[PDB]
Amino acid sequence: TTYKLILNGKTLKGETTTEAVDAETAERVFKEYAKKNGVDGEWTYDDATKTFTVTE
Repeated sequence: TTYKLILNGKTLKGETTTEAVDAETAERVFKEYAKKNGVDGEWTYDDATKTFTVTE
């Protein structure tokens, strides 16, 4: 399933997607990506849109 990650902030702004079996797996990938790019913020997940939104 395709999951999306919306990054909103002063550190990095953008959107990336990942293919995973579930949201748990997708979240793992996205957390690794956010950390690698120096992003922290508050995370929200919306199941209806399979989207994670991170505010820095």
